[PDB]
Amino acid sequence: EQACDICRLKKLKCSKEKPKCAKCLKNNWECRYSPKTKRSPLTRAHLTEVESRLERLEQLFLLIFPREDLDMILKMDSLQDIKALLTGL
Amino acid sequence: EQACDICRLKKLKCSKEKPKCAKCLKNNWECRYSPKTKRSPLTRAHLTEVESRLERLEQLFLLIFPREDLDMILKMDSLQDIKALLTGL
DNA sequence: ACCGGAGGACAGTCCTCCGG
DNA sequence: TCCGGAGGACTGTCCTCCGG
Ligand SMILES: [Zn+2]
Ligand SMILES: [Zn+2]
Ligand SMILES: [Zn+2]
Ligand SMILES: [Zn+2]
Repeated sequence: EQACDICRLKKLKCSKEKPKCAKCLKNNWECRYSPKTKRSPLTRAHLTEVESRLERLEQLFLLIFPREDLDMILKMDSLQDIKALLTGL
Repeated sequence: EQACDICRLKKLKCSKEKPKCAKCLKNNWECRYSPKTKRSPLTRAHLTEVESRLERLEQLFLLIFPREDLDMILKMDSLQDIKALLTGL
């Protein structure tokens, strides 16, 4: 089943043979089969672990700071910004 | 297709007839077909939105509580109590 | 009666690779 | 060449209701 890295990236049929394969072989490229990427399980128990801890950190957050701040953090991607937020106390 | 509240809790086969079904007519029972109860979507995109929020709060709380059992706190249910606690900031 | 879990239709993923 | 998105095997859900 697994297509080689390059065929994946390019989205063309892979011959998939061993070691290399038609277009990496032909075209002159180093053909690889990368490991599947580890992702979190998409189960319902796990979505619920995570929604319900996020909820409880939100509940605790609100005893400490205003709701308007909740909404800012819940969007920040930068670690300086998450820290500065906290520094304006 | 939908089974009745009761056949649902008792786990027996439901006749499904409306308004009152098999048993619920028999045992002269309060027969409800309660509406289809919502869950949040199990999709990858939504698992991931929620995991990004949780990470950001998780990070914000590493700085509020650099010292431990945040989990102790996360389990409490009382608002006064939690706030009595935190005022040991 | 009661309820753990089998059974199965279905929701939605997460791959490959076709074709504009 | 290139990538949107179709195709479709599959993972895991989430019902019902069997039979112990
Ligand atoms: Zn290939
Ligand atoms: Zn290759
Ligand atoms: Zn019924
Ligand atoms: Zn009924």
